[PDB]
Amino acid sequence: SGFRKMAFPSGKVEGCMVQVTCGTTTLNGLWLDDVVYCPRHVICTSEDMLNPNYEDLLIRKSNHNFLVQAGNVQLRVIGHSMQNCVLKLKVDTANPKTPKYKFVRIQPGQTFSVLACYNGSPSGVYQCAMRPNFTIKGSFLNGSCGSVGFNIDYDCVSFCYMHHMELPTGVHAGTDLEGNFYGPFVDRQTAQAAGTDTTITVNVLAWLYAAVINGDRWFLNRFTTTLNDFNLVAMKYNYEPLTQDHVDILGPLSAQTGIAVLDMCASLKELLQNGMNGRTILGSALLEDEFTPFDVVRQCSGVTFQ
Amino acid sequence: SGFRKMAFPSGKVEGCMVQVTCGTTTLNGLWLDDVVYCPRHVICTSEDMLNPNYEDLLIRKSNHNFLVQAGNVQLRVIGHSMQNCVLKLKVDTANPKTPKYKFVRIQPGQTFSVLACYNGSPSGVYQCAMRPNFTIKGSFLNGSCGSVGFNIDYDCVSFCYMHHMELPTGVHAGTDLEGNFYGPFVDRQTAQAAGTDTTITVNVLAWLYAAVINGDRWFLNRFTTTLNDFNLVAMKYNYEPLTQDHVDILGPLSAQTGIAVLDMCASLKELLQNGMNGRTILGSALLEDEFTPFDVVRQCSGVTFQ
Ligand SMILES: [Zn+2]
Ligand SMILES: [Zn+2]
Repeated sequence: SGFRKMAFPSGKVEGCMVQVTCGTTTLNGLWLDDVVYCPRHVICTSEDMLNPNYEDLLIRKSNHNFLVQAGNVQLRVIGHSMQNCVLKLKVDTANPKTPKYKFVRIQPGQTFSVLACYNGSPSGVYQCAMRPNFTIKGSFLNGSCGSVGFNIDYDCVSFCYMHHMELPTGVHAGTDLEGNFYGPFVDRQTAQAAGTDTTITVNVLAWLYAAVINGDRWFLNRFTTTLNDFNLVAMKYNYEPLTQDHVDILGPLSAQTGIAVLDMCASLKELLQNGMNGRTILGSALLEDEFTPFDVVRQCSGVTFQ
Repeated sequence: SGFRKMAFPSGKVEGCMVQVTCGTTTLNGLWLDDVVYCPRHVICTSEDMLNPNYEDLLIRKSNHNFLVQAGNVQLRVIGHSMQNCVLKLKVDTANPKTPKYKFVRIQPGQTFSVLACYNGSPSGVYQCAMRPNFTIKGSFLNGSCGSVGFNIDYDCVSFCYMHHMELPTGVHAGTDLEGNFYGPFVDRQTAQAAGTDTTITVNVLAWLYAAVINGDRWFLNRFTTTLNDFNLVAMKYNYEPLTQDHVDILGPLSAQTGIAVLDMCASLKELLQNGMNGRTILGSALLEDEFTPFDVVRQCSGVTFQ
């Protein structure tokens, strides 16, 4: 038993991280097959980032202006092309460590693991959620750009995020692996603001089920409620509204614990109005929303990967 | 910027995990060179665990009673020997993926990463501290035994923990890689109790420095204090007492932020007496103690590994 903020094992992804340099800028890229993916702002200087014209900037770069290093090995760049906000560098050698992989664009509220890298070298791994305003609350220093977020489904790695920038508010923004930003952000150093960061209600509920599985039941209450009455309270507290799809997602957890989704909703409601009162749930004094219903099931049943 | 509970990349350790079976019991082992390390209670049944006589039980087992599987590959057991609470299985084949490694016995308050495995297969990775009562608050299901905890120092993997059991209180206990338990626990299914779980004061202080680095300064106060007066308050709240060694550890963080260790201590004191008052520090409403001063430095400067 017990419950921990768990990340996916990162071995499959460590073998895909390379160091990409263009001019005097160095960041991380992702080496899959004979293509290296990296943030297109690798071709910018600190001054260019204020108002970059990436098309004009890229015209003055040739295949030999890009240095790709796989550890202490040199990859030869034989072709380049810009797709949205990523560069695609075609190299001469296919990565012998390419795993079964796919690209996916995730929805807000989904979770993934981030492998934070510097100079193509892994530094650490952590789990996070995509916030409803399409930012992530990460841990990134200079040179981490091109670090990637991923999920694992048995033997297949689903890449879903590449880090591109830190906003002036200290939160983080990036793209899918096709180069389309999550949210309305652009790869320019300018005052950009994110919308309201709401709590992911369906994830809070999954976590409350995990607490019950692990023996934290004090918050369970004798009331019940309806979807409408609950959503009207939730919205007052900047919680995402719950839909019937979210009720379907929580079905298996409802069956294991014997607690109806709507009964759990009525417990959460009382918590939103009356606070924790100094108590904790699974060692937390705040309501956690970085576990999805799938994550809870995965951890409480012991899924593995190869 | 930002701050996250970060684990070490686990690629180097995923390649060392094997599945060990003896009779009708299956758990994880660690395959390094031509030796497999695993919990000795692999040779027990559910009934044996009540009052095992491991010497007598091991006499009735031969080298061919042990099944070692490296993925879908069979390792031949050519020698076995019990060292404290681990079995050492000498196999015919050396692991081609053995990294530079060492064994270390950590002290309470140190942190490490756990690679949770089931049937020799990685499931996830998380960071935790060794509590002052030599337990860990982990996430382990049946079959996770033999999962390992580790640190990474550039290219060398320091193995420091192997999971052996869950206590009736839901916390977890295990050994170093020589087979000596942390704490006074034994590998028997009996009412075993841990002592008082105190907070790791030196780690709380490191985390408060991290908060200041990242722009959370509200808790900073105008008071100061002495080591003695602070320790007398700490002990009332079941905090570990601070020593001059802990002050030396925090020296570099004190220099970066311009805040004397003792001034930070006086802030913490006020927090212990007057509570958070509903505020948060680095997104937490509780005082975190699972970052060591080294971890904070590592994350706030961007150390990497190969
Ligand atoms: Zn950047
Ligand atoms: Zn066991």
